[PDB]
Amino acid sequence: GSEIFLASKRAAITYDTDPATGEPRAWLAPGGTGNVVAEQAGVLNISWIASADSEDDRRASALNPDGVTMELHSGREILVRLIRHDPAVFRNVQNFMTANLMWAANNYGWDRWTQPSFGSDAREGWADFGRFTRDFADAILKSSAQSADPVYLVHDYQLVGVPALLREQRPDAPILLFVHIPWPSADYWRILPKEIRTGILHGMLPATTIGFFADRWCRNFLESVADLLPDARIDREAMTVEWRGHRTRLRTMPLGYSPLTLDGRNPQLPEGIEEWADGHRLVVHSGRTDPIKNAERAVRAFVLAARGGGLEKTRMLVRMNPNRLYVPANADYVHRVETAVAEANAELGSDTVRIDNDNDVNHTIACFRRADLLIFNSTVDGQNLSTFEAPLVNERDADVILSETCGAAEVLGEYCRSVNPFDLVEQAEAISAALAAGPRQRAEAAARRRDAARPWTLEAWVQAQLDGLAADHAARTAT
Amino acid sequence: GSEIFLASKRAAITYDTDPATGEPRAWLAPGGTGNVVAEQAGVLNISWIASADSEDDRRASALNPDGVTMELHSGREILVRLIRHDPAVFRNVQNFMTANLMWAANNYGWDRWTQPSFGSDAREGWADFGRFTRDFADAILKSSAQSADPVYLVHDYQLVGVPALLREQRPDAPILLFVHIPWPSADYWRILPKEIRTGILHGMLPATTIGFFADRWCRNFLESVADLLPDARIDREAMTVEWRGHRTRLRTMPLGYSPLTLDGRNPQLPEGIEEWADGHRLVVHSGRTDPIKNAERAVRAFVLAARGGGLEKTRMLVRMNPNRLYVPANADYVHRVETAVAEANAELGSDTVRIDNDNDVNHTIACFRRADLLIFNSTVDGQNLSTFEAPLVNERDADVILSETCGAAEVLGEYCRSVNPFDLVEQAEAISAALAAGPRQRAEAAARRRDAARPWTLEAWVQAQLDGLAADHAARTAT
Repeated sequence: GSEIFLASKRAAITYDTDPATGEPRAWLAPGGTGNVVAEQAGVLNISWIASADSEDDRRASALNPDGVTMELHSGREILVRLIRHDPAVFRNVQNFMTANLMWAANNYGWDRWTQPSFGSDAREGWADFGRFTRDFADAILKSSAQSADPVYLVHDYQLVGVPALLREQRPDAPILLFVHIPWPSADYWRILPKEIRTGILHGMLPATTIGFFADRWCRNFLESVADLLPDARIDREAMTVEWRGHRTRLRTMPLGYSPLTLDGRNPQLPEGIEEWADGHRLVVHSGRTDPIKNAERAVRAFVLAARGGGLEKTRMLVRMNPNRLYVPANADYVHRVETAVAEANAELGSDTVRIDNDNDVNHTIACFRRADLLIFNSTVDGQNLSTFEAPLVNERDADVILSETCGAAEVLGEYCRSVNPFDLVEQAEAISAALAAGPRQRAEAAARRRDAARPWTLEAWVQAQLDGLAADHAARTAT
Repeated sequence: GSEIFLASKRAAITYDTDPATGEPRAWLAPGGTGNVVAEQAGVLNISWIASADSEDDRRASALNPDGVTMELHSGREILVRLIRHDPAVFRNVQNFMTANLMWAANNYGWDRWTQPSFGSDAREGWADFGRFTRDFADAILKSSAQSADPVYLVHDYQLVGVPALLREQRPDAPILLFVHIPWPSADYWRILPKEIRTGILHGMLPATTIGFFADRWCRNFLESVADLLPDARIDREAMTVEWRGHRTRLRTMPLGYSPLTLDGRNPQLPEGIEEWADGHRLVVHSGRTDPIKNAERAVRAFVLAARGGGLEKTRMLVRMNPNRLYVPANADYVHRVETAVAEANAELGSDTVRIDNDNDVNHTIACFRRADLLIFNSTVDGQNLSTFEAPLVNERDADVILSETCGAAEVLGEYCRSVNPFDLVEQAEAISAALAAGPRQRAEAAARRRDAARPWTLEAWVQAQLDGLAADHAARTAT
């Protein structure tokens, strides 16, 4: 029975009061990473360490400084420990991780010719990231102090520094790090200031295992190590690094969907959509308000298809989920999509293209169900879960257009229409071909697409992390 | 005695009239690539094929459709054949090679989030590039039709398509291709439309030898081949590709300077510069009007150094050589540098920083001589010859700040202050450290820097191309 210590940027807890008693209740959201790890066979117990990020989290951390045991179905439980960071330090780290800085680095946002220009803001942000990393590492070790053989699972890019700090005090422990975003080519990674570009690698490499959603991101990480650490040796075949007596294994562990979040339900469309869409084939683009989601280019590609004819009774819905609209890149992305939709309507006719904004999961699934064509054309994406979710719930045999730069394309690309997300002509040709295809062709393609998507569950991805780490840990011990 | 057939985008010929006779004269510029190849030992004869690009070139091509023998010193000669392309096709290809398209691809100009979006303009440009490539290939083969064992040397990015067309008709011939610009990481190269990104590789690979100024660019090329051509096998050690029965060798052949273009002379400063600079240490930044030259960030780094103190009697000259100012990226670069210089002067005091514009080589060398600190901080550069030229002519022991992303850094970086060109703080710290250094430290560093720079001549680089090709050709024949 492994004693598991999970760390992530957030443990999503719902705070409320009981409908009968009025008593405050605090309960873990179902489908959390910690929830799933707790159900696996070889797990004796589990703790979840994460940041306090709301006035309710701060209060729960201050009242239970060593963490709260929370119940789960089937009599299981998880000890949840939340960290109160220094508010200015935390706020500064949150800024550092947005498109203002590190989000642009891993997600390919800089032109090099005009951006970026690192100033003193970059140095202070890196200093705040070191303080934040120590906070986590202190908390994690403190939580596992009584444990003879703790197993460390570290999640999210914000925690890339933690493994070195863990390994410092726990030399023989299994430590997995999972990174949910892309890793950029070596020439791109090195845009970053020298202390950051080497400093993040030094934080990551002491892990037993480092996981990414795709092989490309593993390859790019390895190239960055070779380029920046003259001391290190990589092996592109075995997906390993040897550096300063640390051996590290790189693994690809794809993730598709949570069977819970779709489950069994039939939900309604957002207000006005069903009526607006009636009598028309519907192309749907869906994603958060982040420039990588690429809706601007999807609408321009739609207009180019339409100029070729055949789209007279076809409409397009751009579903956008508002997120971090305070980041100038994000507000600029909404502004640019708005401009394209306006220009599209003025050319092809009023109400051909509509934006619909919310963060309601139910509305998103209903839009995946209504769709006659689905477009997931991100400029880059660590994986993109929507590309597994939508075809799994759509019963219209909708084809899918998938960008070759999403981590999902490594698994689904052969079953979708794969495109270069920067090429409007190729994307327009793909939309027209998909709308011209027969009902039988689409039906047979959708069945194959679903069979390819179905195995990649949340529970399977967790099992892969534990299995992979156990094997890597045995290898690291024997070498 | 090899029969050499050189192809390049331009053979620089001077058209004028004789001061006594009034007779028209046309003569090859000294230091041309063709001039140097003609002086090498194992060369029986040479032809130079290139585009007509002036009303004078068109006239000379139409009058001598099979080319003109031009004399060179020591009784040698070169047959110069100029191609008249279709004017609209040529103009369209010239556009395609600028920052409007392919210059941005090899020189890292796109942010991915907002640019680029390839439309039908991109397809028509690729079609015009195919027509232009056939023109060259037709001309080259026609010129060498009577030659039993022709040796092909192909220069410049505009000619990357030619080798496949040559190899088609000349299976056993030695063919070298040299590319004078960077090759981008595989993820970046693939931004390009599928027909272009694979189509350029198919054009290049049939060469016997492919040369770049730096190892990094060879590595990046190889990664692009692996990523895009499933059929091909690369060997990162031997720097080879095997594809469809073609074996190709990749080589790094650095270039520093032409001893001719500096030679022996003492030239004057541009008007007003000597007087303005007197009584001040002078930091000089110099380069063409191209966003990769990075002057904006050099001026901002200068201001950041100055805020640290010690720069009270230090001034900065930004020498800019006007080039392709009609390309919006280039005019935008001048505009951005102007804005920085204006802001710098308003902060530190009137006339602290000055822009000086011209294309006079004599002025450039004099500015290299006057300099107390030299900055060559390009965002990327295929090599950057100025970083060899300036320290070789400077007699002030000026230190050099060199960007780690110039191809020159592979040869000179250990002898210069190497920086990340996106980091203003590191660059400011480098400028202050360089101005604070003692006269003895600077003197000893400049002597080592010159000794490292001196061997890399134009004639040596030519010899390396011929030697490398002869060895690769023997290897390709035996395999």
